[PDB]
Amino acid sequence: MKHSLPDLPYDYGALEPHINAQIMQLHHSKHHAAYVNNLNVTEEKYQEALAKGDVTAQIALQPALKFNGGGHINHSIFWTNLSPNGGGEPKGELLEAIKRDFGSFDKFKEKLTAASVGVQGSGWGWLGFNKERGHLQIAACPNQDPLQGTTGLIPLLGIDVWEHAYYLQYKNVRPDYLKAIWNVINWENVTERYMACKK
Amino acid sequence: MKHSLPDLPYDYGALEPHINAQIMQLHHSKHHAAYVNNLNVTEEKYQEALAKGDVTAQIALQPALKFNGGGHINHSIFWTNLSPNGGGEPKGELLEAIKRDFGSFDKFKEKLTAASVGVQGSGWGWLGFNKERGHLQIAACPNQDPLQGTTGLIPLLGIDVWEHAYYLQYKNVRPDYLKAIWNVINWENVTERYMACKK
Amino acid sequence: MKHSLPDLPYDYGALEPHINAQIMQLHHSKHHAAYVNNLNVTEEKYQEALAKGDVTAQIALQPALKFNGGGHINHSIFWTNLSPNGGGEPKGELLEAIKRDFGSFDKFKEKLTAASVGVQGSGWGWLGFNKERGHLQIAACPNQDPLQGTTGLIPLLGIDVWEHAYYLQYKNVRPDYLKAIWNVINWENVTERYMACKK
Amino acid sequence: MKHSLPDLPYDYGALEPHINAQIMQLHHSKHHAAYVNNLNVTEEKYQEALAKGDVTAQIALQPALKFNGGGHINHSIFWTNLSPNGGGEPKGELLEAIKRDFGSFDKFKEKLTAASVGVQGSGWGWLGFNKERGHLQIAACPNQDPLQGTTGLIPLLGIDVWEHAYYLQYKNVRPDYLKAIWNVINWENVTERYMACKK
Ligand SMILES: [K+]
Ligand SMILES: [K+]
Ligand SMILES: [Mn+2]
Ligand SMILES: [Mn+2]
Ligand SMILES: [Mn+2]
Ligand SMILES: [Mn+2]
Repeated sequence: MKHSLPDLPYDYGALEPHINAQIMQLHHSKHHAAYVNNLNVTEEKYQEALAKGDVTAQIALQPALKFNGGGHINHSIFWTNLSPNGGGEPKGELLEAIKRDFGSFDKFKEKLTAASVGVQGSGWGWLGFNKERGHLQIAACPNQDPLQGTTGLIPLLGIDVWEHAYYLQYKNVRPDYLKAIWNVINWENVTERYMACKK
Repeated sequence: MKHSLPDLPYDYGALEPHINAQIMQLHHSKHHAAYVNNLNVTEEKYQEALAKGDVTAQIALQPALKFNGGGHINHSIFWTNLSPNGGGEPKGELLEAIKRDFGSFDKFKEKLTAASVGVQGSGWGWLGFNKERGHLQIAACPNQDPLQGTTGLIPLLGIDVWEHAYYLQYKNVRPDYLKAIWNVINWENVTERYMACKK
Repeated sequence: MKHSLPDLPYDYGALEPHINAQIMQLHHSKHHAAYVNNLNVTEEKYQEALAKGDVTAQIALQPALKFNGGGHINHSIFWTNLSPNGGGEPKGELLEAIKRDFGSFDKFKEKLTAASVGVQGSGWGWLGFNKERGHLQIAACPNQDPLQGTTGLIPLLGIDVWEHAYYLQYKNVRPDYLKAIWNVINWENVTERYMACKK
Repeated sequence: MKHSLPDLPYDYGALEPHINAQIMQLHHSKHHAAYVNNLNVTEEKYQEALAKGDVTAQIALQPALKFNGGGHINHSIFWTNLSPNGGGEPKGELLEAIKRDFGSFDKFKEKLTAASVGVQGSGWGWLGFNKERGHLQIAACPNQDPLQGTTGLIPLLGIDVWEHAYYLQYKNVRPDYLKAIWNVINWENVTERYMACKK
C-alpha cells in the first residue's frame, strides 16, 4: 500500500533559468509530498472498506484516491520528463512518429501548447500513445486525473499547468511558461516510454 | 465480504396494478442480478490492484465499481421501499419532520416527483436525511451513483427513474409512473430508516 | 430559426422484425417530438437572457439546451442512419477507410458494438470522422450530448442505446438489439456523410 | 451583450497585510479582465449561433460561456465581499441566521474554511442562501462555475481558492490564506445580499 516520494534525479536549481529553483523545491517537497501522504492514507482506508464489503465507503473514497493517486502518478512522470540536459527535439522513431501523426515537430509543439494553454482551471497536457491505434495522440486532463487510468493512453510527456507549476515565476502568463519548458524536456526519457510499448 | 442478491419480501405480482409483474421480475431477477455479479467481479480485481499498489488499475476500475456497487445498493433499498400494503401517509416523527421541512405531506410529493421527473437520462430521486443539519432533503443522482456514497445524505426513500423501471407499462409518460408509485410506498420502512439515524 | 420534427423517410413498420413498429412510433412521434418542442421553448428563453446580458440565466439554461438540442440533433441523424433496404456492408472509400482504421469491416462492428454496450446508463455510440486527423474514430456520449458539439468529431453513424430504444422488444439484453441493428444500417447515408467532409 | 471590468472600490494595496497589493493588481487587472474579454467574445458568438439555429455551435460554446461568464460573476461579487474596513463578525439578522443554521459564528467559520480548503483543484467556497428552504447553506464550486447558475443558491460571500488568489503571498499554504481573509470580509455587503432576498 505504501507509496514514497521519489528523489529528484537533479538539483532543485538545475532547470534554471527556465524553471526557478524555488518552484521546483515547493513543487517536489510540498505539493507532491502531500499527494503521496494522502494517497497512503486513502489506500489504507480503502483496504478496510474492501475487507468489510462496505460499498458506500469504497465509493466515498473514490474522489480522494483519484486525486491523490493521480497526483502521485502525474508528478512522478513529470520529474523524469525534465532534465538539465534536456531541450532540442527527439530523434529516431519518436521523431518519425511525431511527424507522421502531427506533420512536423513544430506543429506538434503548437498542438500540445494549445492543449495546455486551453485547460480551464487546474490540469495537465499530455502527449500519449494509443497502443490500440498505434499512433500518438494529444490529450488534456483535469485536476490530477491521470492519463492512463482515465483514458487508456500511455503517457509519454506531461505538462503541468496547475498555477503552482508556474505562477511564482511567470505569474499568469501561461504561454511564457509553456515556451520555457521546451528547453528542459528530457527527450531521452520520452523516447524510452515510447519504445517501451512497441515490442 | 461477498455480496448477494437479496430476495424480494413479496411476490413479483404483489405490486399490481401499480407496477406489473413483468417489470418486477426483470428488475429484480435480471437487472439487479447483473449488478451484484459484476460488483463481485469488480471487487476481486480491485483487491488484486490494491495488493500490488497499482494506482492506475484502481482508478481504471472506479467507474465499474461505482456503477455496479451503486446499482446493488440502490436496488437493495428500493425493494424494501415498496410493499403491497403500502401507500397512504407516514405517521409519527417522519410525517412531522416532512411537514417541518416541506410544509405539508403533499408538498413533499410534489418536490420529490419534480426531482425525479427532472432527471435527464437515467437516475434516481431520493428523500434523504442530512445528519449534519438534522433535516430532510431531496436529491437526485445520475445512473447508479448511490446517495450516501456521493452526497453523504442518508437514504430514506428512493424512486428509480431508469426507463427499465417503467417503460413496459407506462411507456414515455414518466409522471404516470410517479403517480402510481405512491400507492405502494412502504412508509414503515421509510420511518425505520429515518429513526435509525436519530440519536 | 425554428426547429421542426423531421418526417420519417419510411413507415413506422418498415424496420421490422429488427425494430418493431411500436418502438419506432413512440421513438419518433413521442420522444423526438418532446425534444423538439422543449428545444424551441428553451431557445426562446435563452434569447431573452442573452438580450438582457443575464449570464446567470444563460448558465442555468445550459443543461436544458444541451439535453433537448442534443436530443433533436441525435435523433435527426439516427432516422437517416436506418433504412428498410439497409444492412450489408458499405462500399467505396467508406469501407476502405474502415479497413484502414479498424483492420476489417467486422472488427469495426465489434468495436462499435463494444462502445455502445459499454454505455453506463443512457447514451449513444458513434462512428465519427476526425477531420483534423483525417481518420475514423469511435466515441460514446452520455444522455443526449451530441457528438460534434461536445467532441468535434463529425457524426457518421449513431446507435441509440437509451433503454427506450430497445426495451419493449429486447428487454435488458442490449447485445440482442445491437445484433439486429446492423441489418437496417443505411450505409448509403453513412457514406454520404463521410464524403461530405472530405476535401 | 457588452460586459465591463468593474472598478475596484478601493486601492490595490488597501487589504494589506492580509492580501498584498501585487496579488490584488494581478487578480483584478489581469485575471478578471481576461474573463470579461472572453465572455464578450463568447456571447457575441452565441448570438450568431442562436440567430441561425445552429444547435451544435450553441452547445460547443457552453464550456467557454460558463467558464468566462462564471469568472466574471464570481470575481465581481468577490471584490464587493472584501473591504479595508472589513473584518469582525456580522450582526443583526445575518448573525442570527448564522447561529441558527450553523450553531455559532465560529462553527460557521470552521465549516466554510473546511469547504474552501477541501476544493480539489481550482474553485470557490460559498456561503449561500436557499430561498426555497429559507436557511443558509455552504457550497463549493469547481473552476468558475457560478453559485446561482449551477445550484440556485443566492451568493452572499465567496472565497476564491484558485492558486492565483494566494500563491504569491502564502505559496501553497491555503489554510494560512483562509485565516487571513477573515480580516477583510465586508460583512456590510454580505448583509445587504442577505437582506435583499427577505422581502
Ligand atoms: K407486482
Ligand atoms: K419498423
Ligand atoms: Mn503540480
Ligand atoms: Mn433499476
Ligand atoms: Mn432515443
Ligand atoms: Mn480568481
